[PDB]
Amino acid sequence: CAWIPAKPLVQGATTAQPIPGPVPVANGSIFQSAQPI
Amino acid sequence: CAWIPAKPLVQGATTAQPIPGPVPVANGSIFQSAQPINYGYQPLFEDRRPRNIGDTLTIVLQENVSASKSSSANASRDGKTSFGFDTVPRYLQGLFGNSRADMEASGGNSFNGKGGANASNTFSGTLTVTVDQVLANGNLHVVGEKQIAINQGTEFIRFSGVVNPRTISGSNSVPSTQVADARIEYVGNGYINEAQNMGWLQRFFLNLSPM
Amino acid sequence: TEFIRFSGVVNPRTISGSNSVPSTQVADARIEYVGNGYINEAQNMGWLQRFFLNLSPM
Amino acid sequence: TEFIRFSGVVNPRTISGSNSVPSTQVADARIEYVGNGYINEAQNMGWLQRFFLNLSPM
Amino acid sequence: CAWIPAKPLVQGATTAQPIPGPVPVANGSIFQSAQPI
Repeated sequence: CAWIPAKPLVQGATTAQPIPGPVPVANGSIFQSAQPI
Repeated sequence: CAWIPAKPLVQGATTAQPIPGPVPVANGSIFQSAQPINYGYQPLFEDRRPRNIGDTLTIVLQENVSASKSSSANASRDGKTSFGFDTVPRYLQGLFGNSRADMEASGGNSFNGKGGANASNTFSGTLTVTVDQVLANGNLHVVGEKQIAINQGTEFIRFSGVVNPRTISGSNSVPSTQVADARIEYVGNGYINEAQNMGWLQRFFLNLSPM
Repeated sequence: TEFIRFSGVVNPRTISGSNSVPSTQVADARIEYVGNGYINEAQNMGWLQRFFLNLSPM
Repeated sequence: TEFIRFSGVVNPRTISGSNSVPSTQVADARIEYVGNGYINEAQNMGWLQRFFLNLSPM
Repeated sequence: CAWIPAKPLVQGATTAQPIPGPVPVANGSIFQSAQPI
């Protein structure tokens, strides 16, 4: 009865790969902000 | 049964060979930096919070729920009646003589019902989760899993929810009661878990037996 | 279900600063405290007992 | 499942600074506290007992 | 008897997706207020 396939409570992926960030613009500044929310 | 090939919990290689470093450029400087990984604007006095997808956040699981209810009702009613003309006078022996009115009756009714229920649950632990979605209002959807294999089994602690960034403390930690859609799971496998499942026949009699 | 009913005549000068008046300052005080359900039905004498209470010689 | 229902008429000047008023300051107070499920079904008299409570002589 | 389908007490959805906010107007101000209630 413990061998019956079951759906977990937290479905899906339990990890997220950090997304690489945008390439800085060529404006002469060190501060570069990604697409602001 | 212990000779059956099995896949470990931490699959893959458990070691990494340091990669040799780039050959320094011939610019007349001692400081030489390998291909730099840029991470974007990082604040200096703002607390270390998860901001993007992939950032990690510590959840202090502390759940303590205890609900209860109880009720009762009762009723009772007792009655006795009696009349005895032990010595009937002669002028009244036609109305009360020969026990024509002598009576004795009794009655009783009782009822006592009661009921109640109670539920409780507790959880205490610490789990690091990862932000896998940033919502329109800035709230972070977080998911996480910890797997521990001790001796003869495997335990999985999974967590999921929505965390408001302003609830995260200075140590990048938030109690589990501040997560909106908290999904907390603590399961295991192996014969230790198989020993806590009711037998199919017992689990059928629990549902289909009359009493 | 329990019903608490009240009726009467209140003189305004007896009402305190908290808009309250004791029930002994109401002229035609009609106070009722009744209930229904089997709890109330258990406190009514049986018809035969209630008849013997009135018609039995002693 | 338990249901707690309330109804009545509240005078605004009785409401405290914390937006709260005791239930004894509500004019037509209708307070109900009921439940369902087998816990409630266990507190109802059996139909035959509820009939003998009303129709038995004593 | 526990397998009988039942309607929960809190029916409906138990979550709300934050709605994306209006696009700021081009008036030269940083303060932008959505349709005020």
